[PDB]
Amino acid sequence: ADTLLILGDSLSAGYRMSASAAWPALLNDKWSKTSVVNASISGDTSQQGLARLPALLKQHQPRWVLVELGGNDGLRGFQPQQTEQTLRQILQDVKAANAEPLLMQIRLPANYGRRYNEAFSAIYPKLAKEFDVPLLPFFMEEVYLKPQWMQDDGIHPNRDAQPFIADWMAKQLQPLV
Repeated sequence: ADTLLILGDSLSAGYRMSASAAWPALLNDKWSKTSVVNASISGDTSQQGLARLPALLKQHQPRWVLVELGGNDGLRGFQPQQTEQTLRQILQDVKAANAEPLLMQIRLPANYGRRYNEAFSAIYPKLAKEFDVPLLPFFMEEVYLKPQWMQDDGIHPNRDAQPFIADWMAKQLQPLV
């Protein structure tokens, strides 16, 4: 069975819930076929993800790698420039491992910076075009439209939202896998 590696942060690992309750675990159940490995850690910056990548690649030898990182950057100490570079290497390492990189668009809260958001957001379309890889939409956009699927912090999706996200991701990944 082929393997889809998910390299992400709390949006994929789940925030304040077990990984078994997070959408990647639900997606794996929907798929006695494609194997989904959730290598996501709440709080991980794009750099912390890149540091774990080497071992993950040579350990799971995945055909596809879903990169969902960057959202934490801007809280720890990096700029769009650094974030862009970090993600750039991740894509390179994935390609070098004969795996297909799948980049997910990330967006920050309206209250994070006037033009800072535009600079951060632009990073994804640029890299996607630079490496010519699929650029998935930010799944949280649909979740924000449903308050009942959001946690008190208005940032992370709750338990009730995971099934919807798993189905949404299945639909987006279907053509890619």
